[PDB]
Amino acid sequence: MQTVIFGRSGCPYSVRAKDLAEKLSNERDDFQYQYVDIRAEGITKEDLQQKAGKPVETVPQIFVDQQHIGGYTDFAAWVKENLDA
Ligand SMILES: *SC[C@H](NC(=O)CC[C@H](N)C(=O)O)C(=O)NCC(=O)O
Repeated sequence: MQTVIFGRSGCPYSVRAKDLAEKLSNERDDFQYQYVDIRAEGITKEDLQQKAGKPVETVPQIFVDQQHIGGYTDFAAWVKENLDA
């Protein structure tokens, strides 16, 4: 698998998502994640929701295998229905 982190909240609560992906990339030994800056690549909150395929307005966004998940709790959920059950 491969995870991507798009942009930043800064809010500790949401940041749990990034921490989670990273920690998971210690717990599991296949899937790398990568973090990506909207400030480097130049992507809007609009773009994000466009590409994501829905009006996501919470941040961060994390994609897994090029698929938009959503925020922290989405990412927990996705790792559930895919891996943890
Ligand atoms: S301030 C951080 C907020 N995002 C998240 O925490 C990620 C998803 C969480 N499930 C949450 O939203 O509950 C955020 O982006 N807030 C924007 C704002 O409306 O405050």
